[PDB]
Amino acid sequence: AAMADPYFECSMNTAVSFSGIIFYEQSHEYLDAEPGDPEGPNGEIYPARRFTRVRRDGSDVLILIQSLDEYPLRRAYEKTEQGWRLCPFHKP
Repeated sequence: AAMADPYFECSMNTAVSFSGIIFYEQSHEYLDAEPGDPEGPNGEIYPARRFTRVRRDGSDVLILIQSLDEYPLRRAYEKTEQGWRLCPFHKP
């Protein structure tokens, strides 16, 4: 037996679950992009939501979830040092 549990992984092994994102979408709509948000590969501007997450070590991180037509139809970034950094998608 396996259990589906896809996730996006930010630094410090900070996982944002794909399943939790789907639940969130049922009750919150994506909002207009804010200036400086990552664009698409041909300059597309994507709707998104952003939120704060407390990490295992007690620090906080700002996470951006964009809605787009690329599989798996969401992508995630964390605000860094120094600009946005991708939180790659993983399917265990």
